[PDB]
Amino acid sequence: MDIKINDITLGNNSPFVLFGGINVLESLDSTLQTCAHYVEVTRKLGIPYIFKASFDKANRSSIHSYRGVGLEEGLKIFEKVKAEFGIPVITDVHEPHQCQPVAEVCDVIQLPAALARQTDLVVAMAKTGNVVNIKKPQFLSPSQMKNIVEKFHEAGNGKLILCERGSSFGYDNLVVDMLGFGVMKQTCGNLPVIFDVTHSLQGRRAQALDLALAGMATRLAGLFLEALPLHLLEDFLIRIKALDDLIKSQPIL
Amino acid sequence: MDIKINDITLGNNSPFVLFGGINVLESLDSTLQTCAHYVEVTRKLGIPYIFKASFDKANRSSIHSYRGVGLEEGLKIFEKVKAEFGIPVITDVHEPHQCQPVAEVCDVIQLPAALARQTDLVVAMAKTGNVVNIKKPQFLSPSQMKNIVEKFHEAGNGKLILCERGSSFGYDNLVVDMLGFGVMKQTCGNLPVIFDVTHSLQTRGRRAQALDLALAGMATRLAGLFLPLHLLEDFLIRIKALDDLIKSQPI
Amino acid sequence: MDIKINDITLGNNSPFVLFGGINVLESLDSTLQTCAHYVEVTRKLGIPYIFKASFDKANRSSIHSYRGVGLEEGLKIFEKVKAEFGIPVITDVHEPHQCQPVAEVCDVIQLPAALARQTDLVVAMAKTGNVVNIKKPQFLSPSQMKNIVEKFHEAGNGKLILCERGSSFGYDNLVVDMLGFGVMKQTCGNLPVIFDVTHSLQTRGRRAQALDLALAGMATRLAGLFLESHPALPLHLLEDFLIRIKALDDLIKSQPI
Amino acid sequence: MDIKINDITLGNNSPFVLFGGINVLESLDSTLQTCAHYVEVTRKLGIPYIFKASFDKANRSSIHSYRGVGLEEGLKIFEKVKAEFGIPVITDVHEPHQCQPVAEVCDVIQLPAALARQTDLVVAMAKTGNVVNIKKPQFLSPSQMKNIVEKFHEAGNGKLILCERGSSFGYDNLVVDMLGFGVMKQTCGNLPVIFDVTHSLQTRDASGGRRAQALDLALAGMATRLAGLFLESHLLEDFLIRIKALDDLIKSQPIL
Ligand SMILES: [Cl-]
Ligand SMILES: [Cl-]
Ligand code: NA
Repeated sequence: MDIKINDITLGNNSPFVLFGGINVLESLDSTLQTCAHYVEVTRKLGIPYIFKASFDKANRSSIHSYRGVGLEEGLKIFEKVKAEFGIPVITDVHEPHQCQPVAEVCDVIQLPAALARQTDLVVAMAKTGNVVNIKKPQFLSPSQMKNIVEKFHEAGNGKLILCERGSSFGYDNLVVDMLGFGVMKQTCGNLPVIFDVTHSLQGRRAQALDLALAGMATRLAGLFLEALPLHLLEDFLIRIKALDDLIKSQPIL
Repeated sequence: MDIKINDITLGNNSPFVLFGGINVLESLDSTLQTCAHYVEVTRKLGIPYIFKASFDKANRSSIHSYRGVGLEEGLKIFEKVKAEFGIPVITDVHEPHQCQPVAEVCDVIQLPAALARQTDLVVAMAKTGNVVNIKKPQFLSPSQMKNIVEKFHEAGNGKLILCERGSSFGYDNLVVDMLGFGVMKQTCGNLPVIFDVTHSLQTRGRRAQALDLALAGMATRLAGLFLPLHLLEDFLIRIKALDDLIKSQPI
Repeated sequence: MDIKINDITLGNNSPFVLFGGINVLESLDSTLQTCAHYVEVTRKLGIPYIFKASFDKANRSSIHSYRGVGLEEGLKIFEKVKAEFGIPVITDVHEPHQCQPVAEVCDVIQLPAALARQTDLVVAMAKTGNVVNIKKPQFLSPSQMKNIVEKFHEAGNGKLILCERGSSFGYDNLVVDMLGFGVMKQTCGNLPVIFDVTHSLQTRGRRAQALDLALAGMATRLAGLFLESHPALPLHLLEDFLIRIKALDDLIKSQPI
Repeated sequence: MDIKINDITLGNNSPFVLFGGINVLESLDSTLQTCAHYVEVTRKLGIPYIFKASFDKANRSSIHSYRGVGLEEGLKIFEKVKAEFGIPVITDVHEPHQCQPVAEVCDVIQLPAALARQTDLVVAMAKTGNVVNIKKPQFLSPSQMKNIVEKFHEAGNGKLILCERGSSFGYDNLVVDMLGFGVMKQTCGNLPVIFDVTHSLQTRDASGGRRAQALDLALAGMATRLAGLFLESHLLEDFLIRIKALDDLIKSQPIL
């Protein structure tokens, strides 16, 4: 099943979509600069692009680390990105009360991995009718994603994306199970599946590339990143696009 | 470091405290009845006891499933338990705004494992000044518990309990690492460590298993245990025998 | 570092080599038939090929379970394969005393995963001077592979291939860490690394799975692929499967590191 | 099911048996000296004791690490340990042809974890009729131990001990699943189960150090009611006092 996000088609048999941007929204000028760079590079390569950032980082390394600009300013910055570049945007939500005001600006809203089984948040997100990105917790198997999907469906929303972020592997390490993509496709109605390569990785550039190419080889709707340096983005995306283009060009069976 | 909860001393070198009760609060009468049974059994064995229940089930089977009595009715039930039995109580909280009104009634407030890194909830719980039970997520190593402890300390609360619930082991399965208890004691200032044997097993009759696992964990020297046939009694008799032996040996 | 196996160049930046064949040697006719099919398919696709089979099942669930042809009969079958097709062959060895007579016939000899730390077998394999395929145990991390490599080097043999077969993941399940390939390459002198996709899946239709997993691994830039098929992928699907692996391998190998 | 090893009863309901000694046999005098220390400490505490060592250690971390005095001298040293102290002994075998001559002298023979599914070794060990200690591989679940047991039974030997060593847990680390003991007991006819605490720990890093760890882990395993404790290469006495306290408590109580 494909999902339309403005003029983008997102789907497991469609050209990959890049979801990228910054960690925490901290100012208008810096956000617009970064977004501009992603926009120019993805336009040059013909890669569909959705800008990502958090306005309210709920899990901070220390209490008093800056959470971001907050809801009211964060949504203004997202409106300005949409106005200036004409692209969709994505951001996470942490409380039921945030769902409506965030959904009425942001094209995709995201269920954080830690909150993925919090029924009240699922229902509130569902009721927006927006496109939803579900972050797979690292302790949840791919066959348990169906239960989360089922709850969204019960609440009346089937515009769901599944986002792989790796699985707990002993202490501290994560491993990405390349077979979990297919399990999620088979058990969840072939909803779009995207791969968060960044938060799957605890030099690092050779690693992120190897992992991103391996996951995209399995036929995915998109790639989700934060840890990549901005100027090397083009070389990186050239390689992902080469592989995606090859894979998607071949029939499934 | 010991923590006093009314007349109970909770600590890794003190007689173990049992934290037990029911999953979700459903009614006053059922709750009082269940509590009464725990109270009678723990009193006759001489085991300190804290009653546990949730007022709200945050992860439901269907969007349509009983959520439990809710905050307002849940707190009235807890007030009734405290009045009738004179024991401390423990419950979990899911949102920052709930922390203050819950902490007015409940002796121990509990940080759910899924929410253990949600900074706002941590701060709001810390600011109550109450005793806090931190549920260790199954994807977090024991050496990371110090980072949660550090946050509570910055927010001005050091009355923390660490609660082992098992570690992810492949898909849909847990294992308890018996060495994690000592790692948490060493790296977190010897705060009380308790063992949630029940959640540690939900992925695996089951009575032999819970006993084996509880005895094994309590052999490592812990502050507490978190969970016609008299099954609770027979179980606690054996835990207390081991706990008493282990606590009588020098460190 | 590349390794030459007759006319084949095996290396992490060379076109991938297929190591394939059957699980256990059962009959001479059935072996020649299966091999003939692998040979015809790989030749048409321009994929270098090494024929694989075991002459003995060492590890079966029952003491009476069928174990195969045995050493003496197995080596006569391997000689026949080499004579008829002119290709290299690969087989596993289980005891030190077998290494020399097996190495006299088989181009590549294979250290089973369960025996990978058995020092007497390592030393006897190393002393043959043959190319060795090391099966990475499922309990060994990729950074510990260097310790096995070090032992072969200590015993005077550096013609070593590292073969990924998946990692233990809870009870009775495996996961393939796509990053372990690059860890092996960096820590083991960039020796050829190959992927045994088949054993990596035996704990999990299955054709879609093997393809996804094989593609994902080969995306990381590997010297080869190691698999089984039965009359295990069905033998008839081999061509379509390899067409896809080769398309990806060719794309990946054409990009610079 | 209990197993008699001379005058020792090994069983999940019997006082625990200690299996310990040295890593590799090097010389008669040094072996006797070490064994004499284990013997004096275990006699003083009333703990049954089986001396362990390798004569040809086949899995050492270097190819030139000493494997031991070898089969002929190793067995002579074992005979002397038996004659001098009157205790049973245990050693590991890695090749089929070694099983018979080893079993002439060593009371218990041990199947290395890595070789546990190697059918030819299993059969050759079974055929000795001796007591066998099966080391559980770290990549094998406790419910797969029944398949190893079945093969020994098929080959005509039921005097089997199951030895826990931990399970793979991510890369490098091992974790001991305290529920695996009960699974092995339920599925394998309640054969004796012993715990190799040492192996279970060597992958683990660093007020306590490794001694506090080995003690915590040993006590946790013995709390599940086990036939014995198995150690690898004044502290032994203090350690055994604490294990014995717990073992005595646990074994004094009925199962159910
Ligand atoms: Cl994110
Ligand atoms: Cl193989
Ligand atoms: Na919207």
